[PDB]
Amino acid sequence: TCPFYKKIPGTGFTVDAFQYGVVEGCTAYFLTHFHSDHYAGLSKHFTFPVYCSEITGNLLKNKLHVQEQYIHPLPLDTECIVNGVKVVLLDANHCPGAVMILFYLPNGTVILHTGDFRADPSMERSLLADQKVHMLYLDTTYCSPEYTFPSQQEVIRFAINTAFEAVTLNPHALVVCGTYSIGKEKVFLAIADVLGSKVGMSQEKYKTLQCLNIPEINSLITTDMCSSLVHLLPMMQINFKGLQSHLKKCGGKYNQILAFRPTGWTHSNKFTRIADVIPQTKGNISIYGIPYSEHSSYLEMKRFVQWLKPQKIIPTVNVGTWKSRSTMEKYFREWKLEAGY
Ligand code: NI
Repeated sequence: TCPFYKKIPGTGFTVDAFQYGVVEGCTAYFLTHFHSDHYAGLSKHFTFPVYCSEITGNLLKNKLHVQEQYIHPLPLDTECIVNGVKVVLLDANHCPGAVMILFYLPNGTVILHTGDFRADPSMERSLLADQKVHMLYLDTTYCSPEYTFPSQQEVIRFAINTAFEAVTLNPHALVVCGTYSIGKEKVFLAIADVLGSKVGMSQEKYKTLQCLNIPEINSLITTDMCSSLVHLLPMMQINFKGLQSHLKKCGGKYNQILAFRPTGWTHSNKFTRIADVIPQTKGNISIYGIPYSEHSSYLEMKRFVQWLKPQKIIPTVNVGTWKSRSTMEKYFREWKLEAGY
């Protein structure tokens, strides 16, 4: 049975609600982005209308084989009518194709569902600027002050400089980057660009990347591992054993691996600056964990909400425990009292 925080009152609509069977009353199923916790339940046998971005629609069709007749892609930043209700899709600054959804209810209520997002001041000048929001369904993944991390730009700067240094010292080193889903493509694309290489990967991952409308992508990725000095591997293989095993397969072309694990937040963030990050090393293998996040830090979240000034907040993440729920509600009240809404 579908939880309340995935239902949109006054509509026949649900959000990211595909694992509950046929939802009683639902005339349209929205999908914010192509991550498995959110699409869980979709397959080629799904026969209800799915509304989403163009990029999400490319992945539904090519990776999950959803039939075309049930995929309804919408443009961003454009007022659209769905089953007689005005909606707008906005860029969520999450993974490729990720959106937030603005719903304009027949009774006059305006609701924003953020999906998964990394709040940014640029959002303060989208179509959000133009009217009031009554209810906010909020990605609260990192809703606690201990959650700090750097900008995406600082993290990429660290990775490019690290990789360029190592390979210039040793032209026989291989760089490997971990992946398990879409998102965080900048990590491997920025490193390959500084090294003048394409990124090599499996046929399944190449397929996924070809659905994402990235400009000039055919110039940047390949399935020919032998031609590439940046390789992508599943995140589970980014350990000393998995990497040793990969180095064996490269036929003596390389004698060193430098690997990156883009994580979300990790507690080494409470002490260390990005500049000071060091790898784990065993022999000719080094592994860097880098805090590249596609969710709001606590401060970015706070700033967005204090700017929007919603009448009610409904968290969508960390809702399973009473202590989490109580923690989040305390911060929401602080934010409201500090800003005066
Ligand atoms: Ni996500």
